[PDB]
Amino acid sequence: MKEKIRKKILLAPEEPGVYIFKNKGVPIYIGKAKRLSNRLRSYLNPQTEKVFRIGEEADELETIVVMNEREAFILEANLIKKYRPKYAVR
Ligand SMILES: [Mn+2]
Ligand SMILES: [Mn+2]
Ligand SMILES: [Mn+2]
Repeated sequence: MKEKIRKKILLAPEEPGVYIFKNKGVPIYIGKAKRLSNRLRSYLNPQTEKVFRIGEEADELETIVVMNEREAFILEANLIKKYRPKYAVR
């Protein structure tokens, strides 16, 4: 995983949000979190091959802090529909 992505993961706040792993400007995975910190840190110790892939293929990680879990739910759904990320279940 790119050092800058590890750094961003370790700096992520204990706040609700949506996260987007990207490669060459294209989202490859979009997820939500009740706490960005907790969820993103799970990528550092990959529990599945897909999680390993997402973290190795990405060249960028974007995070969006949201108002609350309801916003996270709908923002995530909308972004997945918009971008159809390669690692999103279809
Ligand atoms: Mn999700
Ligand atoms: Mn960007
Ligand atoms: Mn709420």
